[PDB]
Amino acid sequence: TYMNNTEAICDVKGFAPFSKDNGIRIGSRGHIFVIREPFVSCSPIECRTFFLTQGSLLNDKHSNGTVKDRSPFRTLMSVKVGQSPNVYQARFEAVAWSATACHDGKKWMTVGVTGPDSKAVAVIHYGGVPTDVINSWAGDILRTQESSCTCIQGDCYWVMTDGPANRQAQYRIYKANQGRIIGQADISFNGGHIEECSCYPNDGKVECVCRDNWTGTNRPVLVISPDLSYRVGYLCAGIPSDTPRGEDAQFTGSCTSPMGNQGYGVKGFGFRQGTDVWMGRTISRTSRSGFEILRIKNGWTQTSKEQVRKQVVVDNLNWSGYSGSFTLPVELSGKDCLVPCFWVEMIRGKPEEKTIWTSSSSIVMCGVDYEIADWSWHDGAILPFDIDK
Amino acid sequence: TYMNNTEAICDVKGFAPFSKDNGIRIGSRGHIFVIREPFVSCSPIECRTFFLTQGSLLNDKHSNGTVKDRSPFRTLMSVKVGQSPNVYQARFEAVAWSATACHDGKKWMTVGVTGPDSKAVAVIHYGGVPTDVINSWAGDILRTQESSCTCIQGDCYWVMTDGPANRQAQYRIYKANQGRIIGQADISFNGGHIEECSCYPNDGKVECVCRDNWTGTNRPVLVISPDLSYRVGYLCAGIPSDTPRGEDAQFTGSCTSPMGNQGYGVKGFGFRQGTDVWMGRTISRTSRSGFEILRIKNGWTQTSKEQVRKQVVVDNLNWSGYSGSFTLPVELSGKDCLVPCFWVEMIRGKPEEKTIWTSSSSIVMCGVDYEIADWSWHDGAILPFDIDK
Amino acid sequence: TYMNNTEAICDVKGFAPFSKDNGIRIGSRGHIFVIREPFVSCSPIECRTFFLTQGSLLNDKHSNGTVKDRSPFRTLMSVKVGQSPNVYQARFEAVAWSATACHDGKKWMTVGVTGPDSKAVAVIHYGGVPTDVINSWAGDILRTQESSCTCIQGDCYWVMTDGPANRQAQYRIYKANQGRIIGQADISFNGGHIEECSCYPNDGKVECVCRDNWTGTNRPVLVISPDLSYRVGYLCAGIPSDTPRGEDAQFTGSCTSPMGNQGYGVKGFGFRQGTDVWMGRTISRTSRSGFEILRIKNGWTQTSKEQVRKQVVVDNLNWSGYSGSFTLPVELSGKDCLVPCFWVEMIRGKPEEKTIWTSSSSIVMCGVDYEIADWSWHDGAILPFDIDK
Amino acid sequence: TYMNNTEAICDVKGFAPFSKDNGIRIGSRGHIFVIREPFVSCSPIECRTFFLTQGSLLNDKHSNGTVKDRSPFRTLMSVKVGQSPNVYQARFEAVAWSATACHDGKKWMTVGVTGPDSKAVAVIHYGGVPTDVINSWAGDILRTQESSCTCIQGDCYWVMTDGPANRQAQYRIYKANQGRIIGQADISFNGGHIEECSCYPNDGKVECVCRDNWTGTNRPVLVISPDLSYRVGYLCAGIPSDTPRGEDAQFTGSCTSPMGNQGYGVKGFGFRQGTDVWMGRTISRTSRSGFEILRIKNGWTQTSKEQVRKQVVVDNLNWSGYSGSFTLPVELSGKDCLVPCFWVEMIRGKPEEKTIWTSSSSIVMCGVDYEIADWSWHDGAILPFDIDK
Ligand SMILES: CCC(CC)O[C@@H]1CC(C(=O)O)=C[C@H](NC(=N)N)[C@H]1NC(C)=O
Ligand SMILES: CCC(CC)O[C@@H]1CC(C(=O)O)=C[C@H](NC(=N)N)[C@H]1NC(C)=O
Ligand SMILES: CCC(CC)O[C@@H]1CC(C(=O)O)=C[C@H](NC(=N)N)[C@H]1NC(C)=O
Ligand SMILES: CCC(CC)O[C@@H]1CC(C(=O)O)=C[C@H](NC(=N)N)[C@H]1NC(C)=O
Ligand SMILES: [Ca+2]
Ligand SMILES: [Ca+2]
Ligand SMILES: [Ca+2]
Ligand SMILES: [Ca+2]
Repeated sequence: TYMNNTEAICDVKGFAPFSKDNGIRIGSRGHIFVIREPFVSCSPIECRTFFLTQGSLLNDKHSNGTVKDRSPFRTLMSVKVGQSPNVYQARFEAVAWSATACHDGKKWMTVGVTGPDSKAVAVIHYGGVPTDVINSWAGDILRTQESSCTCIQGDCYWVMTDGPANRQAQYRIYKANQGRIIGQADISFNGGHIEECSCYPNDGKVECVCRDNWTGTNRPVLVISPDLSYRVGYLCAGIPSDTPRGEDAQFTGSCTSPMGNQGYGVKGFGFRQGTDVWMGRTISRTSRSGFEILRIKNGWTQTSKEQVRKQVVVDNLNWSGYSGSFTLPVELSGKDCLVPCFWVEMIRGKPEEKTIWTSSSSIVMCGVDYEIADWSWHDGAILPFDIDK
Repeated sequence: TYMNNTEAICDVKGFAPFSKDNGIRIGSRGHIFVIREPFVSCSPIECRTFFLTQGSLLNDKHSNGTVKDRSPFRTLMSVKVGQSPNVYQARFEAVAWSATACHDGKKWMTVGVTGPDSKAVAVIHYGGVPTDVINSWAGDILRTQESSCTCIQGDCYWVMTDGPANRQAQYRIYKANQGRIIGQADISFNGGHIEECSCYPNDGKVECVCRDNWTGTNRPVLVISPDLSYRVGYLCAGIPSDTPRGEDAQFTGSCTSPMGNQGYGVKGFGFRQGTDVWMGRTISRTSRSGFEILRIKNGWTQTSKEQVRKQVVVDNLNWSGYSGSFTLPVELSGKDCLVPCFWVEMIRGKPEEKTIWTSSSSIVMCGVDYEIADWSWHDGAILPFDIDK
Repeated sequence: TYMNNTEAICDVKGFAPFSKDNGIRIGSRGHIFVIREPFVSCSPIECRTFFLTQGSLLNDKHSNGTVKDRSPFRTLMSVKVGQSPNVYQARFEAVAWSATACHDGKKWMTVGVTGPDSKAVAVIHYGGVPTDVINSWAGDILRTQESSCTCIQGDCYWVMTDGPANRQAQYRIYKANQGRIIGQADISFNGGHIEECSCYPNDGKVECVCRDNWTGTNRPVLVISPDLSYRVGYLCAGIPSDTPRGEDAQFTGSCTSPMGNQGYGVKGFGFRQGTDVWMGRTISRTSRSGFEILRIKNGWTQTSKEQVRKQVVVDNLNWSGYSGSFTLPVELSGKDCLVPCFWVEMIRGKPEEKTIWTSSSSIVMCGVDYEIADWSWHDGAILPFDIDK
Repeated sequence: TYMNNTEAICDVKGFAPFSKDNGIRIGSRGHIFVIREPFVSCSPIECRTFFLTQGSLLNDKHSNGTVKDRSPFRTLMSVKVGQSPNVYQARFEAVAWSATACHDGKKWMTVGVTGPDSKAVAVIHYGGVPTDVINSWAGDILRTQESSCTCIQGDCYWVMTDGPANRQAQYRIYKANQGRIIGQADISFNGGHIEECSCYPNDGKVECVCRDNWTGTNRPVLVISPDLSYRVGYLCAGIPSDTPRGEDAQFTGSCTSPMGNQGYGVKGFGFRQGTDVWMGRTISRTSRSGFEILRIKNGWTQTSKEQVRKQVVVDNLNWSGYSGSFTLPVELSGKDCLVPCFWVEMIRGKPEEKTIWTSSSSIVMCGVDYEIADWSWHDGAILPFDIDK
């Protein structure tokens, strides 16, 4: 029996905290992995926290130069949601410096991309055993969501990318069944750019809000049917949710094209709620600091910038970073819909801080039927560490 | 099938030790969380120790200022009863600086109150996944039992509080089913004050002995039916079981009103045994040191101060603190009644001791059919630690 | 369905190693409990290593004075056989400075004796939840096997002791069912002395080889029927298996009375093999060093000193100490008999060595159908530790 | 129901990474065992990493002289594939300084050889409980595969060795059922030498590529039927896959006899793919550095040196060492054949490096239907450690 995941995304008014691991504060004395790009995904029985290790530990010399993105030592592991990425509760998942993982109702599927930049291999694991393989088709840093992939009625959908990080690249959709690749598709997006999508299920379709690392300060949107016909564009809303981005005033908005002129970016998410959208963004406009989520009326389909709800999760005095989407299985929450949840990565260390290392901890939040008071569930580590001294 | 928990509380003559974790002594070298407010609760298969972490570890710099009550880093976690609140056996439960948790026969329900003082949110988890939410109704430190909530025939009952910690506040009863809030009630207690109740089941009803942080050195009592009609008052017995409290002589006793004149307090418990009561208190009258339990004949219904049984668990040379109630499931003990058990928190560090940190360890005791010799299962940590030096 | 344990003890020719935990060597850097009196017991699914913690860890200051026998901090915990008594794989069992534990086919029963010397309480746990209680009947250090208790057809049999450690004391037999005490018996042994028995099943009866801490250098033997009628005596064999003991020549032997004249002792074991006996002893005659096991033809029923088999397990350059018996469930080994197994405790530290601490590690051995070459599976820790310096 | 393992070995074009534990890098701060000879084996539910501990930990003084091969403290333990050989996730397996382990569909069988050189005992464990025993038949370091043994239709086959490490020795085949030895055989190989075979299933037969520590730089091959009739020889291919070995040009090749003239060696593997062979070897010809795998057309049956595929896994600037074979159960991968997988041991420390210790980490790779880009999933530890200083 599969976890069908066919329902509609609930309409939520606000977000309550799910979890907070204190990974970095604990790692000051604890045996915690140095890691980046954590994310959450759930099965009918548990929600887990996936992460990319730097094959080393906080407060140790091997944490030096952990600002580096890709390395032979980086592995995908997992723990229970809320737990710290410690050694002693960690499940090995895949060798990976870019990843995605998700459950199909019967078993975990995980994809781990590793290898050399010009010829990376993506190892598909299902049930903790390699089953398939995707080679780099364009020869330039084959990568993936860095968040939950999406499983609907037994098939699992995710988005990859190959090509420049600064100009046109190439993006595809992959679909597997019990670890086996049964489908793929090229996305036609000229003038567009899609990195590190954050996807979820919604009316039996894969909705994804991605990252434009080329020119858009608006987020590319993508809605994938099971037959791998797609709808690609930008988040209509007249509010920019990438970082770096311009003010909210000097911004227009487009359903179709990238707007903004600044390049760069950060991974992020958004949930549709009919015509509206809960969109995620850092508080700072130019730095990875602070985190809030906004509800834009009609923002999914219009260039609207009408805010009816807003909630701060990390204050702008505290570092954040990545954020992504996932959903609670109907088998878990009991609802008749899919409870939208998100996580925020909270980067500490280099390049912003006084360390030889870079790492991050996380907070997870879940959609509820009420408005939630603003606050800051901040990281709370005191830098530098002993290793930095 | 639910864990019905409908029986009568056994009549016990004394208490034998269940467990002792040595959390602080182990934390001198081990990787143990800095924590406060631990408590125990059981399922048909295990008893667990819940606790509030300070998002950091003993002997580490992040343990500084751990005397603080509320923080963004405080989380509810759990281990097996008797185990130390270590990192490597810990289950993440909820983000919380005030909490309660209990099992319904099918799954753990946990409530974790966190957020800002003036608008705290209580996240209801059931089965390790947020399901409901209670916002602060009175805008002043929404809080809860800091001990086991109570489940009877599938519904789970607990008591919250919002308002001043020094004068009249507001208290409610909440009732949920599989994580969903299906009921609540306002408690009318003018001139009264209810903090951190310690509840248990007894003839299909929730019996609670609470804390008066306003003026009573006697403990408010509360007996909750499943329909959320209640009976609120004070522990009749002519003996005061709060701290600070006066002598046993210069005290009268009331079934109805607060007596004593000193304010302040500490969380504590009591079990009814017909008309009598096993009541819990620190040995010192003005400090959180020592621990004994007393059996007052007719003490539940009279202002009696007749002691038939007495048992010292912590001597008055050693620190203690909180104490609370729980019960063994009939599915566990095999009895035809509910075995009354309690735990004592043993606070070490600030404000009483020579540290930058505050933490605590625990001992658990269970009702048996015999008298048990007095002794001191004391904490045993040697302060200050390396971090303090 | 129960684990009937009704078979005969196999006849084995030699012993192969089961396990070795390296607990102390690992504890030089690892987070290992300071412990004493470890022992093994098995269920139809696993064999576990029980031990008494000193509520502290190796290489830590709280390990000071760990030579002390009884303390409020000493707890019974357990791990998998062969694992180290580490914090992070440990199951809490009971508060105990003297203990026994055993499985009935359905659940673990454990007994943990703690409290004050003159009024100790023994807390009976079954399935990790206190169920019964035995108070000190003679008021002088109520204690027990310090090794596996014995379960036959659902009932569990063990031996306790109360009274002097140097003269006549009092010893009883206890029998429980699912944690409940259903029987007990006084053992009439005037001029005799029984400490820390090492028992096993054999033709549906409990065979025990104990310790005489009064005057015998021979080991008291005891064979318990399920109705609690017993046969008490001494190990007939003309060879002394206690420490301190005299030479093998200047010794006679008795089936009935204590021989030897030296007092003191150490816990030890023996298996019957028809009329013969595998008997366990240290190599040294006056110190707790070295370990070998001997097969005495007709030694169970005669004062024989005829050795047909012999096997050294610890050489006399290396420390040992306690040793005890247990059996593999027929459900585990597959045999049509009960495979005799033993463990040796290897004490390190005080009083023999240059430390502030005392601890021990273990080796487990199991009866096989062949002779096994002599060797020394010694402890291997390098003393003193960092803490000692 | 058994795991029949009767299928054919898949024909694979290349190898994708399964796992990488970073055991040594983590052990710079983590609590990781000092170990050697790790290997992988799988059940219908998980793949585990077996290893031989040195009964001590990295960065600790007890890691001194860990270059030693055999010791009383060396034990076989296991973790999940990809996990680090840490203390806190380790399963005790057997006391062993030479080992093999494998699953029969119902339970793990493990063999652990320990004891004195001249009379070693091999303890057979099945289901984590000793069941059988093999004594040294030739009196000179009884040893075994140091990799997965092989189970076909409920019976488990493996190869042992007794005798000189430099000249003729003696080798046997053992076959067991649920831990019980039901068969054995002498291998007639005069002028030959077989150490540390690496075996796998293939058409219901045990195929093994071994190590010649006498004179061959080619690897002895062995194909074992269930009736214990065998076919013994050398890997036909005209390419030498041992280390030390000569150039590929000044080498001939033999299906039958040892070629090469240099002695010494290292454990290694090979898979048949019809008439071809995937053969494993270090990159260096004289040192244990680098690792690649080659596909020789017709290499299994001819003295061919025709390479159609090649893949570098460890570069020749980085240390490697042992490598061995295993297979994914059909119950795991879903294929209609047995997916060939291998692991490479990556030795660090003595004799090559600036330490008092020797240890190693690992990488696991699995056969896929495509060519995989060359790279170096190297160890990555920075030597010397703190302990070395
Ligand atoms: C534009 C996003 C991708 C494209 C190469 O780069 C990721 C950017 C990034 C960041 O902090 O902004 C972190 C990621 N690092 C890892 N996944 N290890 C970058 N991704 C990769 C694959 O290098
Ligand atoms: C009067 C009891 C409550 C009311 C605010 O305060 C708790 C007092 C307390 C103590 O040691 O006395 C500890 C609690 N700390 C935490 N739960 N973190 C106080 N409770 C809160 C919610 O701050
Ligand atoms: C004569 C055996 C008993 C009788 C009091 O003493 C035990 C002796 C002992 C030893 O090393 O010889 C260790 C035990 N320590 C603990 N069990 N903690 C002694 N037993 C007790 C209960 O103190
Ligand atoms: C020739 C292979 C065997 C024969 C005695 O020796 C093993 C060589 C070896 C190495 O690094 O080359 C390591 C092994 N060590 C352990 N298994 N502990 C050697 N094997 C034994 C049993 O000593
Ligand atoms: Ca951008
Ligand atoms: Ca008060
Ligand atoms: Ca004696
Ligand atoms: Ca060779």
